[PDB]
Amino acid sequence: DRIIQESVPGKQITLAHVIAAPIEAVYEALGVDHEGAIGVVSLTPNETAIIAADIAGAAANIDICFVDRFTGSVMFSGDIQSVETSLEDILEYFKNSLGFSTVPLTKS
Amino acid sequence: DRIIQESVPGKQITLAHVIAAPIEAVYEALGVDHEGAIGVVSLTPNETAIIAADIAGAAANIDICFVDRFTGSVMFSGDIQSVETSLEDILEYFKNSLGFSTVPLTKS
Amino acid sequence: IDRIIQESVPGKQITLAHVIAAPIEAVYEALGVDHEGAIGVVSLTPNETAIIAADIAGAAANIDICFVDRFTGSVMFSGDIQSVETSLEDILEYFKNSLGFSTVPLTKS
Amino acid sequence: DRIIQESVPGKQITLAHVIAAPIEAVYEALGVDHEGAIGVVSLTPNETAIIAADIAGAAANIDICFVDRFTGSVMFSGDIQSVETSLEDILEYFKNSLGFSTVPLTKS
Amino acid sequence: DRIIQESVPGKQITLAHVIAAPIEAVYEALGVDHEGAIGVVSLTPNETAIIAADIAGAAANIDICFVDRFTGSVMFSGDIQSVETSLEDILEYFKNSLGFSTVPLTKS
Amino acid sequence: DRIIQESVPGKQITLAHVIAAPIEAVYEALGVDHEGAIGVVSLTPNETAIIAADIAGAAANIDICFVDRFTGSVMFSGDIQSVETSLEDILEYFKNSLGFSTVPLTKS
Repeated sequence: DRIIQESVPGKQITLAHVIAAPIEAVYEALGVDHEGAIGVVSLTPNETAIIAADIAGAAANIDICFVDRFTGSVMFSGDIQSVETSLEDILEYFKNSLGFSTVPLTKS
Repeated sequence: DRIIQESVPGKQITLAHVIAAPIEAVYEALGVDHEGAIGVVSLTPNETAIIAADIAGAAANIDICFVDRFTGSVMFSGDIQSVETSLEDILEYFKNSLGFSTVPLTKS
Repeated sequence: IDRIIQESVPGKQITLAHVIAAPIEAVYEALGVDHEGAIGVVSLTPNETAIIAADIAGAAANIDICFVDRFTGSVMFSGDIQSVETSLEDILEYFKNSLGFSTVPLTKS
Repeated sequence: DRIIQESVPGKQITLAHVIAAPIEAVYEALGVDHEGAIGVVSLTPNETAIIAADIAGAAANIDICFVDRFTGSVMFSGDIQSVETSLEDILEYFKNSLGFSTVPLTKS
Repeated sequence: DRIIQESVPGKQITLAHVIAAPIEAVYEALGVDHEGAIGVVSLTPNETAIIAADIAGAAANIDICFVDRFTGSVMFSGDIQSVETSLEDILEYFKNSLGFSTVPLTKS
Repeated sequence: DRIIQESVPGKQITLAHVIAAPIEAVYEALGVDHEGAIGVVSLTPNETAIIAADIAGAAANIDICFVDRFTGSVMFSGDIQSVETSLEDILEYFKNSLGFSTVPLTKS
């Protein structure tokens, strides 16, 4: 029961989430402004975080908190509709123009 | 015996635990006040730690010790019923609204 | 040479439950601990369970936690060989019976 | 089911992308000159980033932003056709002379 | 072709090697004394590096260069027969008393 | 669709490459002397980087740029024939004396 597996990254968005009103401990632990909804994206390969941050900014009026190409994460802040618009555009671009597996937009 | 594996993160909570009465060494090696129960959460993708910390704080009177989006871990302190309430709300949101695989609430 | 998507999540297991009855001086210096006593070494997955295992180990005889590493899923402790074995036995018993984790036997060196 | 998996890296380019006109927060978050298109490459094994950066520079007159052998990533800037030429040459060399699995050139 | 895989570390020694007479660049890159043979061990789980360093010291007259519990590596120096003795004792203990998969002693 | 995978490192050289004449941006991003060909090696387990650096130096007149036992990478510089000789000797030793899976010598 031993097998060689050549490990490469898959192509998927695992999380596309909006936190409508984060608690103060979340703004503090994130080092961000204590206002606005939070957009959280999880992507593979990790390098696609730069593409998703570009789409998020181009889609709506948002403030990029971080573009992490080392963990494949993107965080941004703004009004709840601006944050949803960026998440929607990220999911639409990665599914329709990149052929990535995508999850639905989740809200909390 | 050789296969290419496209690696992506799964969606699951692997640990939702309460340590009812931690030992002074555990309080010390964590940089916390030497009183109250400890809530420990393990999540995948690692980005979901921010969501779980938000739900924990909104559910009950907790003190977030850390929100680690790099390791997908959350740790908080409070009374044993407050800590259990936050763990219960984390598990019920991730199962019912996110479709994540969840473990039961464990106590030590 | 086919291709398969693998959703990676951590498994639930203790991979090492070990006691070193009398470590050599170089082991104590690399660790940076008191130059006396047996060494308890635990390897756990998920890595967050290191805090739980430290608690349960500390819930038994004269233990000195050398480190609780939630980043690597490791726990180290120094005490008398029977105190160290007791801690290791309790960790294995709790994780198997109350957590449903796969466990290895207590090993001695 | 329980199986031993000998983990070795696979041989593939997972992302060969051009961001035609990045937003100012992308230039800022990258620490690069606020001008030109952005080329983004994801490779496995991570060591092949040095080979791809050498081919990118030899192919067109780009400006290498980073060659990351720790993450297997390459980022470069230049005119959109120079960036597309470098990406095309990287894909061509890796497929035809290295036997690596390659993705198509993507644009955003 | 999509599967959830619960990842845990396997139990094995992947390398038990002696470099009889290393070149000066190898002593330089390792930050070690420019004298003696080099013993190199690769182990999984990474925590077993402390066990293997204990056996290596107890088995023969060696000078531990590093005990890396973060990478699962052990490096030691000494006369070629002392280094071989330590490697042999590490392999014998891990196979017979731990049930780990082992490789043979290799020399260069 | 859930399987436990015991992860251990495989034994293979994934890249044995010579860049005959790197561009100045490559010498720069590497922090090396602006002269000579570049030898690039990718190995698993990561500890075998020390063995490969020793063989490279013993085989031909090369200057080790880095021996990375954390990433399993080796980089060296010298004349194109010295660099090819060292790559050939690493591939020969790892296949014939270690039983590692090897790739061919690639040139760019």
